[PDB]
Amino acid sequence: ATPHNSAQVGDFAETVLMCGDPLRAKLIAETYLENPKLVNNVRGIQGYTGTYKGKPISVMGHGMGLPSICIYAEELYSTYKVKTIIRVGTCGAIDMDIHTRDIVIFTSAGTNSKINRIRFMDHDYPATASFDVVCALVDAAKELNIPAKVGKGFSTDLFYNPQTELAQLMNKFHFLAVEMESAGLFPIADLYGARAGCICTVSDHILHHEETTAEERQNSFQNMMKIALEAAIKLHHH
Amino acid sequence: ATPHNSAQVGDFAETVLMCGDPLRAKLIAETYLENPKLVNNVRGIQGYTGTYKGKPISVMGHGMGLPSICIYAEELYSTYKVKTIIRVGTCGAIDMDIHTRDIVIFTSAGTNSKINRIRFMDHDYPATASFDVVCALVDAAKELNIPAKVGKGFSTDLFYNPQTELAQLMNKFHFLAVEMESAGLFPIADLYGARAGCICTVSDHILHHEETTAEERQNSFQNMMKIALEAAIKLH
Amino acid sequence: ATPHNSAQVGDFAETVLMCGDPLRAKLIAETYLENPKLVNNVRGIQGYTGTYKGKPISVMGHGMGLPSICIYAEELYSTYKVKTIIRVGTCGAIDMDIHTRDIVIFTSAGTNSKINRIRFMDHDYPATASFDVVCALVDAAKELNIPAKVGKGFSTDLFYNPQTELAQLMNKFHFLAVEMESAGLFPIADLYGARAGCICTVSDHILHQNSFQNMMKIALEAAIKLH
Amino acid sequence: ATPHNSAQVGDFAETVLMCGDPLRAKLIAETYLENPKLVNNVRGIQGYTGTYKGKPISVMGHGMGLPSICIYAEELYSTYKVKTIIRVGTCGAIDMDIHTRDIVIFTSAGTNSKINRIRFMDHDYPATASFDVVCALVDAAKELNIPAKVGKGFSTDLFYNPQTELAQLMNKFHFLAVEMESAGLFPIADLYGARAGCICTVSDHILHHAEERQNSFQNMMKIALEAAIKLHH
Amino acid sequence: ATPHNSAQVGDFAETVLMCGDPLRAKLIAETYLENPKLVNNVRGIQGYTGTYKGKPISVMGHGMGLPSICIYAEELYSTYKVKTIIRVGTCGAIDMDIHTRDIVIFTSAGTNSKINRIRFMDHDYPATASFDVVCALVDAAKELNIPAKVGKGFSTDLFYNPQTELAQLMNKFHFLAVEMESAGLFPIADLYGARAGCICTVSDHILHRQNSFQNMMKIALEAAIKLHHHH
Amino acid sequence: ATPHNSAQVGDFAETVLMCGDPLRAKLIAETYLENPKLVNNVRGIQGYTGTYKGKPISVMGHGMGLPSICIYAEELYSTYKVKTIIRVGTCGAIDMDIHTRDIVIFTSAGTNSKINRIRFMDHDYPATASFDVVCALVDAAKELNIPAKVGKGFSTDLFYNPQTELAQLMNKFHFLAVEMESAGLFPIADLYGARAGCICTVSDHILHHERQNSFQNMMKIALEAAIKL
Ligand SMILES: Nc1ncnc2c(CN3C[C@H](CO)[C@@H](O)C3)c[nH]c12
Ligand SMILES: Nc1ncnc2c(CN3C[C@H](CO)[C@@H](O)C3)c[nH]c12
Ligand SMILES: Nc1ncnc2c(CN3C[C@H](CO)[C@@H](O)C3)c[nH]c12
Ligand SMILES: Nc1ncnc2c(CN3C[C@H](CO)[C@@H](O)C3)c[nH]c12
Ligand SMILES: Nc1ncnc2c(CN3C[C@H](CO)[C@@H](O)C3)c[nH]c12
Ligand SMILES: Nc1ncnc2c(CN3C[C@H](CO)[C@@H](O)C3)c[nH]c12
Repeated sequence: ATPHNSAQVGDFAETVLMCGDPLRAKLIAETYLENPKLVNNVRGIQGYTGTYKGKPISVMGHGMGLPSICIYAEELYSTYKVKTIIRVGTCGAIDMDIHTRDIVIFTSAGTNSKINRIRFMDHDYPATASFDVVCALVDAAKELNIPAKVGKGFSTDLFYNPQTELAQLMNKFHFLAVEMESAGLFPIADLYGARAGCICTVSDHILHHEETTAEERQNSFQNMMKIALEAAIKLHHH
Repeated sequence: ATPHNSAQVGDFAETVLMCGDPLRAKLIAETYLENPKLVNNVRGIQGYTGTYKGKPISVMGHGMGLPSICIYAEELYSTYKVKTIIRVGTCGAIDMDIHTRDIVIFTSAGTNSKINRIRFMDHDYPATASFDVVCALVDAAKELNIPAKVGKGFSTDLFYNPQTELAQLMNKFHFLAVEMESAGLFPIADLYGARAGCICTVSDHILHHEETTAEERQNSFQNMMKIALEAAIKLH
Repeated sequence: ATPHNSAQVGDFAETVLMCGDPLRAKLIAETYLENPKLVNNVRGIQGYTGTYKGKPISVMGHGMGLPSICIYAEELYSTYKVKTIIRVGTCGAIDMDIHTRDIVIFTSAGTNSKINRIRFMDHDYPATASFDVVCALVDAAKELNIPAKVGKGFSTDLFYNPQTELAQLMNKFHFLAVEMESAGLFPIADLYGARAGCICTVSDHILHQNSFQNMMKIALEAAIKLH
Repeated sequence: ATPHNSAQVGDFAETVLMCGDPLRAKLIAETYLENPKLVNNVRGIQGYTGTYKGKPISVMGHGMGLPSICIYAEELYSTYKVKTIIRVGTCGAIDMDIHTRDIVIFTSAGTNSKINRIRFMDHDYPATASFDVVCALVDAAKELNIPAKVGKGFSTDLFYNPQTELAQLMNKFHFLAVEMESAGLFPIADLYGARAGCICTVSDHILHHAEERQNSFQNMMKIALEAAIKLHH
Repeated sequence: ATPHNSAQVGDFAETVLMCGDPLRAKLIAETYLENPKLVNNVRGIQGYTGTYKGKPISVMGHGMGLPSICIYAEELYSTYKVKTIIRVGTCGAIDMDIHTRDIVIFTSAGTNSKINRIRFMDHDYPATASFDVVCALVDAAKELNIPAKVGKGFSTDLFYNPQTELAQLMNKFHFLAVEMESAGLFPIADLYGARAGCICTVSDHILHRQNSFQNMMKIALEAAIKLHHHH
Repeated sequence: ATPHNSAQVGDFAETVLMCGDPLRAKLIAETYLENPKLVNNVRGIQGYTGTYKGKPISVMGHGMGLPSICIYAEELYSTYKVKTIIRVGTCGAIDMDIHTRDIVIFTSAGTNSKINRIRFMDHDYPATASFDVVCALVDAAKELNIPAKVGKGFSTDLFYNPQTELAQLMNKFHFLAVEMESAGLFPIADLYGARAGCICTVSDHILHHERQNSFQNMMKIALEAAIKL
């Protein structure tokens, strides 16, 4: 029904977990959902709908980077009447106390893209996560006794950033981590009167080269997924 | 000890409430604080320190506009070793459902100022309220049975905005209200690894003319004031 | 009559002197104006109207910063029918040559604010002092034998400037001094077909009564000249 | 050996065709190459290496949008020593005489992204296709007798573009077609001394209104593949 | 000695009048200067040096546009050690009451060019005429009884302006007239601790060579005499 | 017919060669054109129209910098119904391999001007030479066995560039040369559904600091290209 989505109105739960890597979405469905149906596989994006603790949930990839999340998120919010998108991703740490495997929940997301300036008369849009979503995520992590840090992210357009000075600027202002998606997501939810959040697990540090193995990874990705899901259950009221 | 402040390190409590109107800072001090002391009156700014329910609090004006609050906020965080500034202000409603006398708590603030671009290599800084402060403010509002709305603010450099289409664009995106300070406060607190938040009472609507003829005013200021004072305690 | 001004049309004279410190404002009124009256104290801003050598003059605070002066200037030119604003302030010297207590007349003011670009389709607006005013101020100083430099100012949004290299660059281009207001004032005066100028006394160097009175005398004399 | 790419140096050929759709990637490998090995499937991206009419060729997805292609392309030119990339995607037509099924070769691409201004001191970078590639793409289209239009493209950050007056502005300036990638790619080619180009098939008109596709996309593919052969020598 | 100027240090006077039409520079030389000599004609730019009432003066073309004038102004002030440049051009009128062949003296110049942003860390540089020069032009006009308006100009990069709304905006803020040079000129003078100004005869109205041109030239030349005396 | 051009419609050929120096326009018309008539000398601009190998070709100065060429170019495409403009100029080399008296043909040109952002909703316009024209100039140079380099140029607003680090930046991206005109030219051509191109002779080097015989090579190529059109 869209160029990027073969599903119809109703095929998506009104809460969707989203991540960059479509194989992670497949994994989330195969691992945590009851009765998962493939609802969208246009461009291999792996969108599934099922339940978690009896409540309807959906999981899908959004591809890497703001332009990509901006396509999917808009479609979900407008065509498929989705109410909440929680991005579950990875990130690169900025703060010196945050390490690999750590978990981060974003209040907001800076960016170097021009997308919001196009949306917002060339002024400063504050890409902000839904207050609710943050709470839900913070409480889920507490209840699950998993430590989670709370603060600003940065959505870069350039994984390989030629501005080498930028990391330390972000560390001066106590940014927590870098990903490529959240600043595209937050204003879009605002635009549709809907809600959005972002929770991330740290995959590498950008201010030193760390130790990440070839599998773990998974163990901390698992916690993030668990928090996301419990939080998703709290949102649903109403 | 600064060009804008005749107090010495220690003269301010570690938590400070600020507002545009220095006469408002006077009122807060003369009304709510116990044993208040004038600690700074350079340029008639009205800086006071006392305690609230026995807890050290300070209050001071911050002028109108990002430049002004940027001077005072930085000085306070820097020289005076302040950990938390809550801005207690007024604002112009954007959202059709927020009405005069309603109380707004900001999660963050957008802006048309250039200050954060200057601070941040020409990129997009999200001026964000400190999560702890938003919580405290929301909790205190609940506790006191005062309805309070949570969301985005816009800090304008231009009260009389020659961009007439912008009011509606802000409304398209569900901005709650407009003031002139928060977008400059929030990053400064980050800089010093301190905390900041903004609570506001609605004094006008920028999308029609509404309830200016009302006497809250003080009954709505008072509510905001008490939410702010109570939140301040809860951050100590 | 405005959210920033309890006064009525006519409560202000056609000429207003403005400064950042409202405590300075009241001192000015008291020190120079016959029968001065408080005409606005919304936000402790201290606006007074009286006369000077028989001629009507107002004085009021404008707060620090472009957004603040923009509020007050527009209202005075708009609602209050003010014809001429002269900012009588302080400034941070830039030029290697300029010294603490020196008097500076701005011909224009550059800026790092975005306000002018928002007013002017994102192009470079030259915030220029009214030429008539610069004349009145320079002649005044000549007749009074007060030395006064004439040139560019820079209105900054960031008193504590994270751009540490900007001071040398302003020196390189012979900017005379830094304040935080003029660049906002001048474009507004043009907008209303009115006049504006700024005169400063140096208080500090960003690189390396006496003057206060001289500045006041200069401004007040110039105000007579522009009738 | 990169976080987006499990392959080692040499696993990719010197010439790499790229598209947005990693399923279209897979399909090209299966359809056009002999003995296609899968060399990278990190994030489902479908990187294949085989040969076509003898010479070595690779094919991989690049996701949608500048930030995505910038990741892959840099990695390809940098780690995997790739010499030539030809993007073989789709596009939204702008010009009034460009229709669905029609095939466009881009000389350059403009953009509303800020990427290039970040690379190029906040000035204007002309994201230009490599002169070789464009010739080759055109030469091939003549040889294979395929009608192909040459000119400017536009790479957008914003598929659902809130600036609705931009489409006509691009018509005014005779921009052929919109996609989301070339503006990112080309400057990177430049940066590593390498070469890039773009051929696209029209999937929609942005100024008005499943099987060709397998005719015009079929045609596009032949032009690209034949051009690749001319370039690897 | 420069890529755009065959002359050597000393060949130009400390005061130089510049216009954009090189054919005009030749006429000015003939019409006003005693013993004018060709000093530079790289690119047909018609550079001349003579005296006017016994005080040394030069006149050169500067071509149209900010990039051109920036080249010529920087060379004069650095290589040729010029102290004062006065642009004596034409301009299209903006203000409703400024009419064809009126005389405008610019206090400053707005611009749609990025040049001053590039020079000044992407902030607002106010391309301001040197106060002395402005004063010398004003006084001269009063001395000669020539009415002359005073206020801001705008230097465009786009003679044919695709931003059709821009003229009316400029009118809103009381810009007097448009040219294509002064915004380049002013900041360069400042860079070299020198002086610049611009005087303009209105040739057209964007909203709605012996008389006005003669008058502009006298004011520019009489002002050139006042400057030089201090210093 | 215009503030800068005295000629009427018909006076210019469909193809015009344009340079910065009017003394070169003059020297080109005298040398390569048969029966050159001076069609426009407003502001000393030196506009001629003749024939070459039996075909109408004009030649005119365009001044220095984008603002100037943007006036002339838009008048020629607009009032004079010109179809093709080939700029034949000088340029300072950027790439460490390119040298004095080399001949660069521009595919496209970057700029530090604001002119294209004004024209283009504050986005990035690729000032691209017309593909036909680049072919023609490339083909013509084979024929005459003259080495021609092909790629990106850069039009600066500032000959004396206070951005001292820019030169290397351009080298890091293998920009061949800097001039001051092509970035203005190309989008006007597009705007008028017309064609433009640009070819230069290298007069200086901006990173590691005749005329004639390289200028002849340049002139021959451009004229030869003009024929193929
Ligand atoms: N170093 C670094 N930079 C930017 N982003 C990330 C991320 C987060 N996501 C990974 C994907 C790109 O590798 C993109 O979706 C953001 C992990 N480490 C990162
Ligand atoms: N309409 C409108 N615009 C900008 N700001 C405000 C405010 C908040 N503050 C009041 C002061 C200006 O009136 C300034 O401190 C912002 C209330 N209504 C406003
Ligand atoms: N160093 C420095 N920077 C910016 N401005 C000033 C001023 C002028 N006014 C003083 C107020 C702040 O100290 C501000 O309104 C401008 C004096 N020294 C200054
Ligand atoms: N209308 C429109 N806009 C932007 N791009 C395209 C494309 C080309 N690609 C398809 C993907 C978006 O659907 C993106 O990778 C570019 C076809 N039609 C498009
Ligand atoms: N309408 C209009 N626009 C921009 N500039 C001018 C000028 C001033 N000079 C004329 C030259 C262009 O014709 C240029 O050098 C500036 C006169 N009328 C003008
Ligand atoms: N170093 C350098 N910078 C900018 N441009 C050029 C040119 C090319 N043209 C010569 C004229 C400036 O001297 C201008 O038309 C561009 C040769 N060398 C140049």
